Order: sequence, then C-alpha cells, then structure tokens
Amino acid sequence: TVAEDFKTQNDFVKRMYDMILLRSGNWELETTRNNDGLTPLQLAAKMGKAEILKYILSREIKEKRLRSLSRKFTDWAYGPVSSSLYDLTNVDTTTDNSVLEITVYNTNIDNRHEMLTLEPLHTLLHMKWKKFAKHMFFLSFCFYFFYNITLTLVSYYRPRGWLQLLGRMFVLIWAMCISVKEGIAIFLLSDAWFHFVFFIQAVLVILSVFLYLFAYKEYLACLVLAMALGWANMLYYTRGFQSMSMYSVMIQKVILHDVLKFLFVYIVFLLGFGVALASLIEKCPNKDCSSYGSFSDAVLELFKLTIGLGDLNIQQNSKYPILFLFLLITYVILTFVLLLNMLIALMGETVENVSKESERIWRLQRARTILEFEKMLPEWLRSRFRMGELCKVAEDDFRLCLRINEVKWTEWKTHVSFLNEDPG
Amino acid sequence: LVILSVFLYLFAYKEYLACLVLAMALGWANMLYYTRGFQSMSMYSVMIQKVILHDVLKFLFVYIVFLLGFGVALASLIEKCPNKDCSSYGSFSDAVLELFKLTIGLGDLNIQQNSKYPILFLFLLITYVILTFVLLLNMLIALMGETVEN
Amino acid sequence: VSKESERIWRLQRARTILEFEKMLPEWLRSRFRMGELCKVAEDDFRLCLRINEVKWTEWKTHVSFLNEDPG
Ligand SMILES: COc1ncnc(OC)c1C(=O)Nc1nc(C(F)(F)F)c(-c2ccnc(C(C)(C)C#N)c2)s1
Repeated sequence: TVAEDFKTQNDFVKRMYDMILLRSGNWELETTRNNDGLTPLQLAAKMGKAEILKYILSREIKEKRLRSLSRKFTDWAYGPVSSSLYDLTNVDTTTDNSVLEITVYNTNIDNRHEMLTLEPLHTLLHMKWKKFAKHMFFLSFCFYFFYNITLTLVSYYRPRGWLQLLGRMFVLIWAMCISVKEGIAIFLLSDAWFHFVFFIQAVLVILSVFLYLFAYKEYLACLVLAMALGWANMLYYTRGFQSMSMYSVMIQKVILHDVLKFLFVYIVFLLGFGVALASLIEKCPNKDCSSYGSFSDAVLELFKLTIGLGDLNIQQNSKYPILFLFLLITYVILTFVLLLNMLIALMGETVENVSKESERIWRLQRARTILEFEKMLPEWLRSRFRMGELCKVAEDDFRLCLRINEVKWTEWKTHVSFLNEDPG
Repeated sequence: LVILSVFLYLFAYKEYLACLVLAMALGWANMLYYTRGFQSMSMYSVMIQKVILHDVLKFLFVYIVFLLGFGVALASLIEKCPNKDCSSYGSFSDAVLELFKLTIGLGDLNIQQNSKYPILFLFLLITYVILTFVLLLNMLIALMGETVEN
Repeated sequence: VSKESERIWRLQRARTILEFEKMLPEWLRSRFRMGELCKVAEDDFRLCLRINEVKWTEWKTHVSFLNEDPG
C-alpha cells in the first residue's frame, strides 16, 4: 500500500518485501486476503504499484531451502542462452479475479501502459493473442465489414426478396444481436465509448428497418445515418496493425482533443459574424439582390467563405459598405488565424507524445479485446486453449508455468540453479 | 509500354495513343531514379518518394473509403427530378465527382439538392468535408512530425 | 508555447484574484481572511497557513514541532 514509485522512494519497500517474505518462509503471507478479498499480489495489481508488481511476478530465490517461494525458475541455462520458467498460479485469468484481468480491467490507475509490459503479463497477452484472439478479432472485422457493405448496398438500392429479404433479414439479425451484446456490455459499470456508438448504430439500423416495415417513410434518414455511423465505427477495427493502429488513434486524438474546441470557437465566430452581417444588411426593394439576407443565409455564405466557395462582393446592399467589408475581412482573417492555431496545436504538441500514446492505446485496447474474447468462449474450448504448461519445481508443486527463452552476453555466472540438468 | 504503343501504331489497332502518353508520363516519373543521384536532388527526390510511399497512400485509401461511403449516402438521399439535372448529385459517379471537387475546393454547396431531408443531407455533406479536412490535418502531422526527425 | 501560456495565465489569475480582493468590503474580506492562528513563541500568535506534505527521501528523528500530538 505504501510503495509509490522509484523516483520518490529509492525502492526500499521492495527490499523490505523480500526480507520479510523470505524470513517467514512459506506462502502464509501471500495467500491471505484482506477484508476486500485481495491478496498482496492482487492488491499491488489493484493499485498501480508497478515496481512491487514487477518484483512479485518475477521473483527468483536461489537459496535451496527457500527456492520453492520463487515465481521464476531459470531451469535450462547453458551459456548466454537461458530459459526462465515463469509462474502462472494466479495470473492466467483462470481464477475469479486474476492479476491479469485486474491489470487490464482496472481503468482507475492510469499506469497500465507500463504494467502490461511486465514479465509474464506481456508474453501471456501475446500468446493468448496469437493463439485465438487474432483469429476471433479478424473474424469480427470481416463480419462487420460485410455487414457494412450490405448496409451500403441496401442504402444505394433503396426502393427509389432477392435484395430485400436476404440483406434486410441479415442486417436485422446482426444488428439486434450486436445491440444486445453492446447493451449488456454497458451494464458493467477515448477508451470504451465504442460500446456506446456500436449500440447506437445497431439500434439505428433496427429502428430504420422496423419503420420501413411500418407505416412511416421517415426510415431512410435513420438508415443512411446508420450507414455513415457504421463506416465511422470501422475506426474501432482499424486499431489492429501498427500502421492502422497509429493512424486510427492519432485521427481519434485530433478529432476529440483539438478540432472539437476549434469547431466550438469557430461556431461562436459564425454566430457573432452572422448576426453582425445580417444586422448590417438593408432590405432590397429585389430582395435577392444581396446574398446575406436572413440570418441562416449569412451563416451559409460565411461557411462557404471559410471553405472557399462564397463570393466577396462589396455591394451587399449595405448602409456602411466600408464597415461591412471590414467585418467580413475580420471574420475571414480570424478564422484563418484559428486554422493556423489549430495547425500549431496539432503539429507541435501531440507530435512529441503521439508515438507513445498510440502504442499505449493500441496495447490497452488489445488487452481489453483479448480478455473479452477470452470470456466469449465456453469452458471446454477455453480449457482447450489453456496458455501455459506444467512444471515440477518443489517436492510436489507442479504449478503452471510459461517458458521464456532469452539471451544475455553481459552477466556471466556459473549456473547453480535449474530444473533440467540437460538443456532441451 | 513504349514498344507496345509504337508496335500498335504500326499494327492495325489505333488505340495506341493511350499507351504512348501513359508511357511518356511513366518515363517522366522514372526520372526520379536519376534525380536521386546528386546530393540536393538525392534528399529532395527521396523525401518526396518516402512521402509518396509511406503516407499519402494510406491517406488515399482511407479517403477513398470516405468518398465511397459518402457517395452512396448522398446518392441514396437524392430524389429524382421530373429536369433530372436539377441536382448535381445524381447518379453515384456524379456524386463522387462533386465530392472530389469539394475536397479540392471546386464543388458547389447548394442546400437545394432535391433532398427529402435537406438538413440531414447538409449534415452528411458537412461531415464529409470536415472529416476529409481532418484527414488532411492528420496527414500533415504524420509527415511534419515523424519523418522530420530521421 | 506550453510554458509561456501557463506563465501568462498564472500572472493573469494572480492579478484577477488580487483585483477581486480589493473589490470586496472590509467586513467580507475579514470574513474570508485566509490563514489561521498559531502559537510558536512565548507569545507570538501570528497568522499561519498549514501545508501538509509527504517526503520519503530524507529520514530524520523529528526534534522540533508545535503540537507533539499530530492532529
Ligand atoms: C471512416 O469513416 C467513414 N468511412 C466511410 N463512409 C463514411 O460516411 C458515410 C465514414 C464516416 O465518417 N461516417 C461518420 N458518421 C458520423 C456521425 F454523423 F454519425 F457523427 C461522423 C462524425 C460526425 C461529427 N464528428 C465526428 C468525430 C470528429 C467525433 C469523429 N470521428 C464523426 S462520421
């Protein structure tokens, strides 16, 4: 509980941990749980104590009589090569609250970008991934892409059972099941709003098709909005590979961080300059003789001017043409300045930490997806996957383990401890 | 390409100009291999080439997906005109053309596209132009912060 | 930009706070009266402003304090 971080403590608490642990030599201390139902390992997992965690997960005790207390046994070393045999007793998500499911599902610590790089956690995520999660995730991407192309074709070929029944029933069933899935996912408590938006798009599709079946011709709006939103939601599934991961997540960073506040201030610009210009206008005796007519007209022209399609004509039937021209030049200049300010905000600030934030968000979303798929599978298939092996380390321990080969040329040591004398 | 074009010119197939002009363009592009010899030209040519291959291509893919989705959306929002040319977003390819011109800044924003829900159509169009603007900004950061180091 | 923005904002906030400080009457200002009382000397009882802190680096046998019983 009191272990904070090396920069503020010099990490004596890890030393005292080792001392007190191997002094009372047994699993008495690590096995008890507190009134929150957590063990010291699970506890350091619940909080964000990375140092204590990195110690407990990979703790090697090389003394003979206390070797059974370790959670990493170099069992195979021959030279600069070696095969550390980590432990997966309460880390492998096969318990109520594992260290891994805690480290991934605890979003109120804000340090996981480091904790999910620890000794067995990182490679266990990697192994679960390459075993089943890559396959299930790519399958989900393919199903969603086909559902999206079917929404697109249904939208294009709206009525101005070949095209109607097949596609409409398929989108109905897919949308209803994914909506129930996302909704029950909401009921658990830029990280996980994709549940919100997926559920919203699915309900949009289902409402659109139900209204199409019903006596309401206002279904096309819902349908086309659902299509544009599903194509937006493809952003979730383009988190996968390194290029698309970085691309999608920095697009998200732009969209949410900066362009939104830029849009807010620009809409304030629009409101103010629109009311000003429409207040400067004079009614034409040929009212269409000046495009800045009603308020909404002026706002439209100002929009087009920002994008570069409006027209600058000094004869807007003004009463003070110089002042009106001044206000209009002011608006275009200031929105130009807001464009420049946005450019600097996204070209100087994020560019430093974009590489790191992209990677940490990629990693956290991969952890969440892997652990979610892990639940989506039945007990028998999960036991059929069962990352890790068996390994004898004590008189009779035979606790699960996870081999990790390694190579280190720096620290040469006469090997003294191993499980197998002969390297396999 | 050049040899096939000139052979077809000699042959009895007068659809050769396509091959010939495309070959001239491809050669003027292959001038890159020779303008990556001199030092200033080496740096210039190869940072152009790294832009082209690294980033504008993925930008083009995602922007093509933008175009396709927004084109089918807009063309599914349109209503037939009884003066069918009374709305530029007519057939699909027409809508894609206008959306391209909007991205380069040549299209026309007229709210009266013979829509049935003009507010929603205008919303989708503003969404497309804003999102392709955002893709331009994202591309700009990807080529102005990352590559500039190495 | 990151540093200049914060320094100019901090200057502005200080100016606004001290501004408002004067905009209020004497009675209300005395009703605010940041700080508390505290006895340090034989009879000092000057104003003071508590600040809790946490430092794990420098361990020292504490020798000086006003209230031996920590509250
Ligand atoms: C890759 O995306 C696509 N691929 C192919 N076709 C497409 O459109 C048909 C699309 C697409 O962008 N769809 C969209 N729908 C909507 C909505 F109106 F629901 F909000 C979009 C929207 C609107 C406003 N602010 C955002 C932010 C900035 C938060 C983001 N992000 C997103 S975007």
